[PDB]
Amino acid sequence: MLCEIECRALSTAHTRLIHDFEPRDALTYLEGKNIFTEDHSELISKMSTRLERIANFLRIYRRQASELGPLIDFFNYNNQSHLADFLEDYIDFAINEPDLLRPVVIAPQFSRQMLDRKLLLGNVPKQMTCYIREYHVDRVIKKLDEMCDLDSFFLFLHGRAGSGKSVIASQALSKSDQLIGINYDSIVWLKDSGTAPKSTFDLFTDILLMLKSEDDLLNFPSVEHVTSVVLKRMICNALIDRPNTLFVFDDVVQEETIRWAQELRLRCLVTTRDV
Amino acid sequence: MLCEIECRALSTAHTRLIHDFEPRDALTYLEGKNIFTEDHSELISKMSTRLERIANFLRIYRRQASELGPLIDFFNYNNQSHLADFLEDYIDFAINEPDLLRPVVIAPQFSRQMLDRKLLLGNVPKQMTCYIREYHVDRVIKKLDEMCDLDSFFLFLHGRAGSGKSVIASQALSKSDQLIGINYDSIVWLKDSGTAPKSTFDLFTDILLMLKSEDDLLNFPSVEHVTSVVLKRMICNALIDRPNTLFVFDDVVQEETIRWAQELRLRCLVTTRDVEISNAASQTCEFIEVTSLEIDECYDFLEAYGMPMPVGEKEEDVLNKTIELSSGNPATLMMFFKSCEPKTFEKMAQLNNKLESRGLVGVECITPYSYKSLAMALQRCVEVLSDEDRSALAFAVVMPPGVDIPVKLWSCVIPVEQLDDEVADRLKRLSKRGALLSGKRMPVLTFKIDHIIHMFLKHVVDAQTIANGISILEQRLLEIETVIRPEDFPKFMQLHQKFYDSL
Amino acid sequence: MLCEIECRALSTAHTRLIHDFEPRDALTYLEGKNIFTEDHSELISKMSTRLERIANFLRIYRRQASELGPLIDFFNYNNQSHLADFLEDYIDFAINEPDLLRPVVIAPQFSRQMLDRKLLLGNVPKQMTCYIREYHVDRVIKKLDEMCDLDSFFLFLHGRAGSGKSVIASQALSKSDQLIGINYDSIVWLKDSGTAPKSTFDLFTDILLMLKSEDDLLNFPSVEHVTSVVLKRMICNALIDRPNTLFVFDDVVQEETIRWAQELRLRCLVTTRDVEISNAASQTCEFIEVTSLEIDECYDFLEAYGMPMPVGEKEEDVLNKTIELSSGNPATLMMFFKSCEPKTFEKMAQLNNKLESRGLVGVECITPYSYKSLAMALQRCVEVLSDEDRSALAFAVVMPPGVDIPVKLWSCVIPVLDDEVADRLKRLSKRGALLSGKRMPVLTFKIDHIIHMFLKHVVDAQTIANGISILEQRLLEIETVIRPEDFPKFMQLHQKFYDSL
Ligand SMILES: Nc1ncnc2c1ncn2[C@@H]1O[C@H](COP(=O)(O)OP(=O)(O)OP(=O)(O)O)[C@@H](O)[C@H]1O
Ligand SMILES: Nc1ncnc2c1ncn2[C@@H]1O[C@H](COP(=O)(O)OP(=O)(O)OP(=O)(O)O)[C@@H](O)[C@H]1O
Ligand SMILES: Nc1ncnc2c1ncn2[C@@H]1O[C@H](COP(=O)(O)OP(=O)(O)OP(=O)(O)O)[C@@H](O)[C@H]1O
Ligand SMILES: [Mg+2]
Ligand SMILES: [Mg+2]
Ligand SMILES: [Mg+2]
Repeated sequence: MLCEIECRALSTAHTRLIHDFEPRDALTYLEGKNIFTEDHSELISKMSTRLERIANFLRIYRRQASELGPLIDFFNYNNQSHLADFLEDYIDFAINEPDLLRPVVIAPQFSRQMLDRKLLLGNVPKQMTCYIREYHVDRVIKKLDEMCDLDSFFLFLHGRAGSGKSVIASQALSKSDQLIGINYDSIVWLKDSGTAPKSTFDLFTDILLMLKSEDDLLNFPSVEHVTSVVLKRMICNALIDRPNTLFVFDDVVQEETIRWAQELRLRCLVTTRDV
Repeated sequence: MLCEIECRALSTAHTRLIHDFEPRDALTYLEGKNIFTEDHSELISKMSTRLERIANFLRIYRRQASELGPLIDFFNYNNQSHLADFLEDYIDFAINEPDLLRPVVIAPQFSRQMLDRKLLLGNVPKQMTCYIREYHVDRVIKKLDEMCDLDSFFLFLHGRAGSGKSVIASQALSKSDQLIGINYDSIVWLKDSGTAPKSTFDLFTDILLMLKSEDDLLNFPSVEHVTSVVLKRMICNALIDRPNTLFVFDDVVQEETIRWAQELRLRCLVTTRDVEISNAASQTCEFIEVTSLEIDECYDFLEAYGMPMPVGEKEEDVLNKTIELSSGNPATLMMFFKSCEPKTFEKMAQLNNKLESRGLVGVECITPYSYKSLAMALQRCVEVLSDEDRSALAFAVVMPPGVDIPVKLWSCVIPVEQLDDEVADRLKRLSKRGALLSGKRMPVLTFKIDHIIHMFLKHVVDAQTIANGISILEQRLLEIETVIRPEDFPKFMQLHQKFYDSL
Repeated sequence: MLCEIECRALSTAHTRLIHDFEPRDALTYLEGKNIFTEDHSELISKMSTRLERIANFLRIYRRQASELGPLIDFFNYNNQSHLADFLEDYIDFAINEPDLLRPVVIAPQFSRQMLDRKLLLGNVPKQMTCYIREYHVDRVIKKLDEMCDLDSFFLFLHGRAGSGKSVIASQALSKSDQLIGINYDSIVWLKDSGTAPKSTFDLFTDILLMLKSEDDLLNFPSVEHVTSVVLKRMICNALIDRPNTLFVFDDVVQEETIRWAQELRLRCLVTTRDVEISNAASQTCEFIEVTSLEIDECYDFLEAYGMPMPVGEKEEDVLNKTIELSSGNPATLMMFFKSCEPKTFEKMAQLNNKLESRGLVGVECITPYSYKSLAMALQRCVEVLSDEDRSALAFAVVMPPGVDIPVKLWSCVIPVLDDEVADRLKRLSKRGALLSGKRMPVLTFKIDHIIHMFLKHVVDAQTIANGISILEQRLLEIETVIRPEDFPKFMQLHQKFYDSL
């Protein structure tokens, strides 16, 4: 197999590999340098359009070669050297230097991305604006940054009632552009307020659905009736597709919540009154 | 069908079969060498993602082939020989040269981030960090390593209640990188705590689902209604796709569990309080007892959680009072800390009092324990007790705790010819079953009740039955230090007048 | 059509027919030698990949040719002679010699195959290891080997309760590698224990599912509601895919089971306590009785489980007391060990007492047995008993155990020429082996101790004393030696073993 660098190259130089190229031209040269099979060449060789032969050549290729050699050593011979030169240039601006791009910005306006889009979908409330508690929103954000490294952790933003804890979580996830995108990929903000004994399970029913794709909210089953061991397994399942995901649990009253959060190895911001 | 070796290989070499491979490529070569069917290839050939075609190819394959030949003889032809070479290497470090498989072909792919994936999915709890019981977590891991070879086996991590067994399994499967990946492929950790007769079946309903693929949890049927013979057959079925899989059964109370585990030929770690559930298994049973925390370990545990270490002599004593009271007990010790508020040696001694005049309820607190106080736990240990044994225990209140005392001196308070060995038989069952007592063969057959196991009974038995047992003692009490009490001096239990007047 | 030899060749030489070959090359040569059709060549000739043209050439070919000639006579002409030579070599190492491979081993480690895999899926229990009854597990296996030839047959591994029958079936199918793989292809081991009339049908519901593929356990219908004629037809249907399949029916109580087993033409191992269920079958019935553990085997069994062997004379005696008491019995013996706590010859003798003054309940313990004590088992063996026979048994309390005693001496306590007594006492040993028949010197039976302290703490405390009096009445009116008819007037020899009531 290749990797992200070698596959990012076949993708970046894609506007070009469409204007002038042909997989039939390379099939003979690759059945040869030992990177194909007589079904492989059959599959890519009998394709009505070229974008088909190209998409199959780039799919099949990324699996077969130990490296990106026998494709630079081909655009050369095929009078398509303006191609093998671009790709060799790209492999060099990474092979000879240990520095690139980090998680940052090169397609700007995270203003609808990190803001709008991710906040809204994670059910984060519309941050307060006319006064901001400097000290606190800052210290929250700081201690969250320190932890994006951690595998699972609790942050307790605890206080008096109406003391203002929940508003600060709104602001701490709404000021920076780092917490969402840079430090954590997604946000899930759920209000608890559970008092009944069925509440600590019902909560995690609506997490599981905060997770599930826009598709298959239709298929949402009578999950209403299914054991705790299963909702839990069913969640940490659907939780693979969610790299670094933050959980705000606005208003926890029951420590059973907290026990579930720790069985589910979650990353949690927690507003509560009882510490 | 394949087996655990041939299926453990398809699983070990899985990080790889995902990066470069395709079941469509192999379908033609296998409809051919006679190992598939025209529905088989249909089922794996029309699948949107490849991880689907791969998981179906590896599921369908493990059932169909008499061996793992026609898949090495394919990665070769498909220019994916870096694959068929790895698998042929693995099949060779098993038949000819044994042992060498784990050091050589299994370890060079360990990854401290893959464990966590496997731990989480096997529902393993978040191992403890601020103090680790060296000795035990080590010895657990050791005896598990010795057995990955074995086909099915029971490991009994048995102890007192709140004695800390379950935490150690969290750590023993969380320290090394060997137990998961090297010695066993996957983990399934399920909490039992079953009391009903439907519980031993319900357990194995949630195993079966601990096994089943992320796919077809949707299709999960009303399996809720289906015989025991079928859930059992249905499991050992879906158990093929699981080469070397470990089972932690946190908190077994019923020996029916243990009988199912042995019909299902499972590999089991077992935390329990009652040790005799092992008599259900006619098999490789090996044991590790979680003892009361030694006096030195208690210090370590205290320091670890910011607890101030002594200086003055009547301060190391304030702390020997806590260690004596919570007769070396993880769970109640923890409840103590959470409740030691100011941290002072002073407020630490305040509590030492609260413990004598309120039993365990003086320090009951919100703790990582499912239980507010050790009394909520022991409740159960006492319900399960033989009706006759429930009686024996109930009277052992009126003893001296932390004192080694003769059988006859016990024959006096305990209910029931001329030989009262029957007392001893009950007292053994009594230490075997929640470790409520304490047996000690020579110099002379004597038992002993600790303090945690005492202030339990103090604030729990009928206020009357305490005083009735005391009188029932002062009767037999007459009729004709590192030293046990002699038979010339039983007439006077008065040595412990101190620890008797406080009733 | 070809056959297994000629098709095994096209398969063995397959790694090769993929590296260099082409069905287009042979189509013309075969449309010719009369072995194809102009659709055949169309079907194999228009195929994108070659593994397609090859798999269709080898599928289509195996059906069409009377033999494997016109394919050796082709790799020759096609410069692929290194192929037609390999296949002609293979056809010769079978045509010129009458010997090959048998059902055996050439892909080794049946240790997960025959063992693990087939045993587990047939729901066979985890064989015992720390002691093996040599004689028996061996004789079981032997008589099973003799029969893999047979089309359907019953093997009755019958004995006392807790006498150890089921464990031996675990071992007899777990020692060898022959019984599973060599003699029989698969195993189905099902526990019966059926008492209701719906039980003999419910059993066969779970056979049918022991048979059904891993696929379509999902499709399992409400088979719960469907006639007996259909479950039966539905089974012997799904039973085609199962060449030489063995059935262990652990614990049959009802002879209706046995009638179904014989309508379904099954091959059955059968553990049971009541032996007469075999009269239900008009057939090859062969039997193996699990006797009480001989005195020497008891020693072996004790040592095997860390039990201390005698020295002093009144210590081998302490141990002959246990062996006498648990009148040689696997299950109650095991309960003893689990309960022998300190291991001392002393605490061993403590228990020897507890047994006389509390019956089997003195040593009841958690054991690999489904039962706390042998009394929980025997319960059933007694319920099943003919209403009249339940009576006969109930009185045999008032006998001397471990004593060979005459029929007339029994005619005294038993309800009703009194041969009728003997008839009941036979039914009684046949049906749970509660008694013990012994033809000459004179027709005498005998009750063991385990089969006694059962009745001791179980029959009406009154009926014991009433039978004793009912005896002292008839007792008058006119060692390796049986009691003579000149001396029946005095059952007083056993005053010792009588005063203890
Ligand atoms: N800029 C602000 N910062 C903090 N609190 C504010 C601000 N503006 C208004 N508030 C008051 O706080 C209310 C919401 O309080 P908030 O939810 O922050 O407290 P809380 O800690 O969540 O209380 P709870 O104990 O109910 O969780 C607002 O609607 C208003 O009454
Ligand atoms: N190594 C440890 N570090 C910190 N706390 C511990 C440790 N061992 C035990 N405890 C205390 O005991 C509680 C859980 O005890 P644990 O579950 O380990 O005992 P247990 O033997 O499983 O009891 P049970 O058999 O009832 O499950 C924890 O909340 C903690 O308070
Ligand atoms: N190695 C052994 N061989 C024979 N019996 C044993 C052995 N070890 C233990 N036993 C005793 O036999 C018990 C199981 O008895 P078993 O099931 O063999 O008798 P059985 O003939 O099946 O009785 P049933 O009449 O109930 O069918 C064991 O759990 C134990 O009590
Ligand atoms: Mg709020
Ligand atoms: Mg626990
Ligand atoms: Mg049985």
